[PDB]
Amino acid sequence: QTRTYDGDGYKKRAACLCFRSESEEEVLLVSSSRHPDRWIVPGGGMEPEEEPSVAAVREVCEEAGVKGTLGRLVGIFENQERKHRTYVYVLIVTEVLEDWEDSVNIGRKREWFKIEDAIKVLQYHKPVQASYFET
Ligand SMILES: O=P(O)(O)O[C@@H]1[C@@H](OP(=O)(O)OP(=O)(O)O)[C@H](OP(=O)(O)O)[C@@H](OP(=O)(O)O)[C@H](O)[C@H]1OP(=O)(O)O
Ligand SMILES: [Cl-]
Ligand SMILES: [Cl-]
Ligand SMILES: [F-]
Ligand SMILES: [Mg+2]
Ligand SMILES: [Mg+2]
Ligand SMILES: [Mg+2]
Repeated sequence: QTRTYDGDGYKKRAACLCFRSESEEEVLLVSSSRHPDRWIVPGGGMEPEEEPSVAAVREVCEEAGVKGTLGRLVGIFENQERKHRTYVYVLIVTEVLEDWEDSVNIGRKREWFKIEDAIKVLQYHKPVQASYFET
């Protein structure tokens, strides 16, 4: 549970764009913990000495209950307002697990979205997460 930081003091995070298939047309979002009627891209803090790709896959399993085939690093995205820096990877989902950690613990929800709908629901409070899909 120990948070880690870059040398500028930004929190180190990792996340995946969890796609339903190699066509990358539908992505899995999860509910916000603060505001459960909102959607976010699953992700979270890198542990000490943890590789970003390992952190990304681990947080997706914890938060979204999925596993799959890790793909490319999309990019490294800074949130200046919230002082964090996130490595974002593609993950092609191959396993959808029931009763996952955040479902059991906080009633976290998950849902598939077409890319243009994911961008729409992320824009108001997670505009940097909406920018993950730009490329
Ligand atoms: O609970 P999570 O994992 O979904 O994500 C929370 C961040 O957790 P994050 O996803 O970065 O980490 P993890 O708990 O490892 O997933 C947390 O970050 P932190 O303050 O470091 O706890 C941040 O708190 P902030 O400090 O006010 O920015 C919250 O806003 C954010 O909540 P959300 O985006 O509404 O779901
Ligand atoms: Cl898809
Ligand atoms: Cl963000
Ligand atoms: F977490
Ligand atoms: Mg988490
Ligand atoms: Mg998180
Ligand atoms: Mg975490």
